[PDB]
Amino acid sequence: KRFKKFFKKVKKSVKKRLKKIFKKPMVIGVTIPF
Repeated sequence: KRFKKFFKKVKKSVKKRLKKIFKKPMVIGVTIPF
């Protein structure tokens, strides 16, 4: 089980990707990248 360590790492990287998925008007605390 060596990939197990990678999973915990992906949580950090992917965490940034979700930022694009939570670009809805409902979410709070998000400013347009200008």
